[PDB]
Amino acid sequence: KTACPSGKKAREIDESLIFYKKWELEACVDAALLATQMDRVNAIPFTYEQLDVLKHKLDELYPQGYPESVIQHLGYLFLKMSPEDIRKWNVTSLETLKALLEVNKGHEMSPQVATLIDRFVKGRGQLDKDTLDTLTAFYPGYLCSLSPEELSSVPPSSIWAVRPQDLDTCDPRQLDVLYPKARLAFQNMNGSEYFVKIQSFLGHHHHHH
Repeated sequence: KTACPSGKKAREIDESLIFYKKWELEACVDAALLATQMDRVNAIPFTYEQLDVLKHKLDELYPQGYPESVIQHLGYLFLKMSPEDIRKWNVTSLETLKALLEVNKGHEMSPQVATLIDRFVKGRGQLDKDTLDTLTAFYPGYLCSLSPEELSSVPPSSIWAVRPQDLDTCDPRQLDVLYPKARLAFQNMNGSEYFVKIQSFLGHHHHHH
């Protein structure tokens, strides 16, 4: 079937659409309307197949990848994305990253979230302070999951996002990379605070009994 029943053409994304059959959603809901009103989808308890119809509509409308104007409102529909879907995204806002990471809370990192994080950080050109705040907030061992080579390109400003417990899983090679960056970043600290906060970057426990 390829024709919307009379009077069923959707002019809004609203609760009435939950009663539509799958083919009715396909024939009656325009993809541009859906994309424009993604901020209303997650409050509407569509079934899995209904949401699959909507996701396919977005895929059809955006073969080159959803725009961030839609991504920022995907919500739990993020869990229906494939890694390939996410590789096309250009995500620049940290509010979008926080919104997407919130719906994955309580679970291990999936390939989808890994792709999302990797593409976001590469798009910013570096791991900046606020991004590291967010990533650590959702994944405490993110910083020390990076190799020394990866850590070497982290700007010292981002050290201000590094909390002492974040360094527990780091080894002396990673800490050899991070400690000089921390020396530079804490230039403007008061002496007492500097002495306290610098210690975790030395990882003394790795070197004595």
